Amino acid sequence: MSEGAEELKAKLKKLNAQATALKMDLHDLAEDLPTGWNRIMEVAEKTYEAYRQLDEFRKSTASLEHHHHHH
Amino acid sequence: MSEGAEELKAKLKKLNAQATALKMDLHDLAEDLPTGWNRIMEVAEKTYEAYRQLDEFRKSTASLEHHHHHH
Repeated sequence: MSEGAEELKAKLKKLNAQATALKMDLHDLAEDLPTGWNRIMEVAEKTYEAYRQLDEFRKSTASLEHHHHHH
Repeated sequence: MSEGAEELKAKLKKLNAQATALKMDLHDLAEDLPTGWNRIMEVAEKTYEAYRQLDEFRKSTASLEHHHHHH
């Protein structure tokens, strides 16, 4: 259980794009109401999960970096 | 088994007002993004359930009101 800085960046980048894409598509889906209403909970879950997993990465990399403070 | 449009109307009324409240709440949350993200799945479920219940009543009331109780 160890990841390098390259793996970290690529992984974070992947997660960032993952969360951002879903978040943007959800914003559009909110306007696509009773059209894509059957898909509401999908993107809602995905956006929540993506950002929760993003946080899961943040909390894990924090302990790794000894990252306990901000800039 | 007897259909009464008035109490059904009150039922629909209560659902309409509820769905309307949930719709604006969801809309607010959608623009209030990277905030309230922890409540995304909750609110989204409400709106979906409300819509699904609106559709439900609409299908149910149509099947019933397409008949006629004599009194």
